[PDB]
Amino acid sequence: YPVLQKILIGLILGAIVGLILGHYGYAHAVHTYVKPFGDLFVRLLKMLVMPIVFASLVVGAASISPARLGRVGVKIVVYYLLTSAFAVTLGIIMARLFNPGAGIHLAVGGQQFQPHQAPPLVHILLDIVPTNPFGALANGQVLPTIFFAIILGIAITYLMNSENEKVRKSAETLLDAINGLAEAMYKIVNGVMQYAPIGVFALIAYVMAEQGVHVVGELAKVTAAVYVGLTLQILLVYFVLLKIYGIDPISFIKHAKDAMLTAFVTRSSSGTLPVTMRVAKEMGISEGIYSFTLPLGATINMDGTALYQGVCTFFIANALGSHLTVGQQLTIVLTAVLASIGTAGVPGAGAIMLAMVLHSVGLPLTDPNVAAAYAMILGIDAILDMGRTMVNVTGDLTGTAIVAKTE
Amino acid sequence: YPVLQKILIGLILGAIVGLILGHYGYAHAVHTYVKPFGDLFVRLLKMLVMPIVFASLVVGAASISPARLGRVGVKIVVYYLLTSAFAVTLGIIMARLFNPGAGIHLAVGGQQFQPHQAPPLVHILLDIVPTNPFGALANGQVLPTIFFAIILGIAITYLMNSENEKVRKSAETLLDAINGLAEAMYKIVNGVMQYAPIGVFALIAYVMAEQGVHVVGELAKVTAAVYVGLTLQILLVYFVLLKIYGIDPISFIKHAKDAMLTAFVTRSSSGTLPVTMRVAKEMGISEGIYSFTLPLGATINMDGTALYQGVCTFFIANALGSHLTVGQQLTIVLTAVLASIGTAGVPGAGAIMLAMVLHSVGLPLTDPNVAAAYAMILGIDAILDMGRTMVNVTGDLTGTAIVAKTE
Amino acid sequence: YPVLQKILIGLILGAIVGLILGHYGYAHAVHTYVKPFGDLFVRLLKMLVMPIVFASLVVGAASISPARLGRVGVKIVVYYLLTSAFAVTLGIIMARLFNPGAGIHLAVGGQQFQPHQAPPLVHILLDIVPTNPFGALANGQVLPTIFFAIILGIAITYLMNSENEKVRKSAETLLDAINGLAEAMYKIVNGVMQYAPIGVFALIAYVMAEQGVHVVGELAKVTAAVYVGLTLQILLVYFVLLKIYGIDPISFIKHAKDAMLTAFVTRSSSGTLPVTMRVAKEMGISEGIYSFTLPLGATINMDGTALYQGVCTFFIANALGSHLTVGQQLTIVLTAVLASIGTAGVPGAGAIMLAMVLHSVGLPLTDPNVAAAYAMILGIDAILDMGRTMVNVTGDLTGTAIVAKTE
Ligand SMILES: N[C@H](C(=O)O)[C@H](OCc1ccccc1)C(=O)O
Ligand SMILES: N[C@H](C(=O)O)[C@H](OCc1ccccc1)C(=O)O
Ligand SMILES: N[C@H](C(=O)O)[C@H](OCc1ccccc1)C(=O)O
Repeated sequence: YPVLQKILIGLILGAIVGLILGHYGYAHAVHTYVKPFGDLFVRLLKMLVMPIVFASLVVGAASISPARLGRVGVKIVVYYLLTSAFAVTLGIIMARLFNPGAGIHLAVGGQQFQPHQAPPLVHILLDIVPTNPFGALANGQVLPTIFFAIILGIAITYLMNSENEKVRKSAETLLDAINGLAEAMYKIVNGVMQYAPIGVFALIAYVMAEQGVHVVGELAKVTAAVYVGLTLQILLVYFVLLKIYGIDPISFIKHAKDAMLTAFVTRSSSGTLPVTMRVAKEMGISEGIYSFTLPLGATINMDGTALYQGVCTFFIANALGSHLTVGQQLTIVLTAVLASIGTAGVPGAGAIMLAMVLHSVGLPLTDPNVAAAYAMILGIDAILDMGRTMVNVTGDLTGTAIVAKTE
Repeated sequence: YPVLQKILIGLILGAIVGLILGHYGYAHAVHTYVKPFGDLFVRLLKMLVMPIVFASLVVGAASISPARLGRVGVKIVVYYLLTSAFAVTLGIIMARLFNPGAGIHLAVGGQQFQPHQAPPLVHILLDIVPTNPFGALANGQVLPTIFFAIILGIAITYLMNSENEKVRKSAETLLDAINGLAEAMYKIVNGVMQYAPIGVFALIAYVMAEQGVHVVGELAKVTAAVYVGLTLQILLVYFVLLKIYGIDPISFIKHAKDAMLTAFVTRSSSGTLPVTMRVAKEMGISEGIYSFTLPLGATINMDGTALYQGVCTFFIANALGSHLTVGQQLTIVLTAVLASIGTAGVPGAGAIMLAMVLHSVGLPLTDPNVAAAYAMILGIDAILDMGRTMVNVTGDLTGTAIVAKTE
Repeated sequence: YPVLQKILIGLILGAIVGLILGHYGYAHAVHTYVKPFGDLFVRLLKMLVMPIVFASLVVGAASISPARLGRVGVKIVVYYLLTSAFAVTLGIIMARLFNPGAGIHLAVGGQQFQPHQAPPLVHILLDIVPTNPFGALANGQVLPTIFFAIILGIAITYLMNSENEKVRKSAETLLDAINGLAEAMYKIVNGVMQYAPIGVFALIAYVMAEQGVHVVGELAKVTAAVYVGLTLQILLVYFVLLKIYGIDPISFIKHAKDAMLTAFVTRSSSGTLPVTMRVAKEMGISEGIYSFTLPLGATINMDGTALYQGVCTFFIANALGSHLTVGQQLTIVLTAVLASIGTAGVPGAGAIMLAMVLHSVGLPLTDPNVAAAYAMILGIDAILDMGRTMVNVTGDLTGTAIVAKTE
């Protein structure tokens, strides 16, 4: 079987056969038939995310405790914050280049219930230190898991340096077992990726059926302004920073191919952690960097979302007719990067970041005009999700590759 | 101590001392006193179910991946479906041989709230793939655990055949650790089984006290119609299929003794998984079969239940006086087997399988007449439960032994 | 760094800097600035409790199954019950010595909703057997964890004495891995303790700011009675039971220093289990004993709390001016120890014990006279909490040290 080129065969063939069933009216025929097979690929990928993160990090933290992780962390965080600053500013620039929401229309009535406010920042940061590390594992919670795997990984290094060889014996057993699990999930990530072409096919067969035949109108200018923005993010920020650190862009892209396409159809950043990690091991990076930077990046580094929040804020302010302060769009840029940090763990964050970025400008989702305009964006949001998720994993790999060269 | 005949001693003694306290009115004195000792034995048994299943299946998947597990799995499923088909039809045949519900009385008022409808089949089948496999373990969920153990066990076998002997070194360590846990619970099961005769005593001391002195009247005909059906299930379908597959029935029965009797007093098919599994290993069956077919069978193969649903539907339709379609009791048979698959994981399925098999014939529990008659069955439901749970586990062992001979 | 004296340098400075901020109004400034650092420390400790308890007890159940554990447990329980009986009677004796509640004022009408009643005893005991051992781990549940670790450890020992060396091979592998984790958590308890000085400083900085400057008046007589009582507990019961058992009290206090001081600033018996456990290991005691008698003591042996319940009953009855039965304060003492067994696992028990000790005397929290007095105590409750939690862990160490010398 061709494989990995079979995904692309299923991608193009699906996107057309869904789009054809979309304009013909069979959107909810696809939902009750084709979709479950596309979900199956997502479920199987998600299955691996917890073991592969915990395992490959305890193993990963056999690596110079402070000088690595500490400086790796500091660099990857400084990378993440600056790329997200670019992402939003390019989204603003693209929404001034285009004009999404030219028509001051939009009928008013039937709208948002306003997402719950982000928890106090102190109670977000204090929460990266888990209280029951079995608990964190037992339900999602990547951030407390990252903390625990590093603190266990550093301890088990300090254990294998013990002058007692019952201590250095038992510590070696545990680490190997945990490494067993690590390697096991990477073997299943090859299995789950064999089903990908059936899953990929069935995923865009639904997105193009339910939201594709709705991409026309003023919303076409949104989808274009976002996607051109996302393309320019890839070329202007990723390729340039990749070149300026001496790692070949196309050799990077050839390796990233698997992780990119699963992120594009899964529309889950943390969901495609197993594929983005395997693609980083397959890329030659050590587990001391990638086992840490990738899951952290699937939680803080949202470049595609930060760009989408650029153009979405403008859209709504254009749908109402707000002047957007001839000078103070630097507030939309500031609280878009501050959103990612102050939302960190808190689940369903994509809706609550945009909520506080829209409130930052002065367009709360509570005023029925702002909300009716946001409602029209949500008619084509799965289309925009694909492109923005795909950039959310690119930044992860790109930052991981830069930290790999520096450290 | 005599032991394993100590169970039979406590059973006969307990059932008499329960039944004697039953007709003397001290049913709630047994609830508040004898009962907890019966609960302890169930608690301790349940305790081992999660580790023993997960452990002995990762270990269990050290066995030719496709040709075994696949064909094992296909056979056992084809077995399960056809045994469930016989069971319901034998229940129909036993309900036409007897006449449960001769009196068209039953006073109306005070009945069911109608159980929750079974989740859409695609969100039951997709649910067999877990998302957080640690979470699967964290709270019950035998089905997604089975899927993960097997997917881990296939991964850990492919890992051991690697040309790198750091990867095989770490694979072996993990497998053996997991196998430590496997053997651990099996050694515990021997202990918990030493408490069995006290637990056994205290359980039928309750069931006969609370529902025993209630088994008189038209309900005696039901209990006789179900139990003669359960006896004939073992004799006509198990002892025939066992013999026709070249394994001695009595040699099988002698080995099944422990598993049979705890299932009869626990009334939990998954609850007596460690005893049915220990009895399978002690039977000499390999972990490549029994470690997969037994926890699957405590979730799909409910022959005793499917048989009970035959006579229960007939009881309600005779209480009302419905004709039961002179020909179309095939619809009762059909939806009984399709209840087992379409319920799978979903908790409290015993009521929801019967809710839809009754709805299939045309007797909804929403109708105050149907539900008034169904309320009378529940007054002797734990009497019926013992017999049906005991046949639920037999077929799991019977199927396991048939697959062992075949594969 | 000086260390373990840098804790003391922070405690004194923090107690004065909180107290100074308190009588100057800036209590709620300290809550929103200093307090988080104090929390970080407590979160970090609580993080270890669940692995450290489970691990160092499967490993700790490498030791003569019955003769040890059985007799160990039966000693430590009889120990626990007698020390808790002393504590409450030293509470009554210190409350008759002082007179907390001279003034029969207290204005009425702003009071307690009455804490949920303690679950029936049989469902407390039956609940010490967990039903899903992974469950118990995944969420708190120190008692059922204890029961699983001990039943695992007994089984893994019997497993290691098998004439087959595939079973003995795997059991040894499992045990080392579990011990890998055991060791690892201790290595971490050294790191988490390096943060203690800052954590300690920020913790009394709070309690002295929010409840310090409220310690004046008739509540001063309370605080004094309790603390004098708790001091007289340590001198008269621990140092006397230590001496009489042949373990130098001051050498014991040199060793207990770390666990004593964190229990005082954390106010969490079970939260400082890691510091109490490493200080038992570093004391030279065996995992056979300490690994079982320490968590079981952070769940039954609240000496300092049962002392408080003595003087609190008196204060409330003094506030109302009840005679406290010229004789029947024995019923306070009796139900005070029963409270500890009869509350076991059941969370929030602290209040739910005081509830029933007060109801025992005959002053339910529901009488808005009793309740208006009880809410006055709660004003200086964190101040009393420190002193009593530190006496709650001392008894756990003291018992373990007595049982070590005996067994
Ligand atoms: N679907 C996107 C992704 O997974 O990258 C993402 O939605 C999910 C999400 C993931 C992480 C944090 C917040 C929200 C987004 O659109 O921002
Ligand atoms: N007690 C029986 C068993 O566990 O086999 C069974 O109850 C539980 C159950 C198990 C599986 C599916 C439905 C219901 C029944 O009463 O039919
Ligand atoms: N601080 C005490 C302790 O942890 O020992 C304790 O407070 C916490 C607690 C512990 C156990 C049950 C309920 C509440 C008490 O005052 O009884």
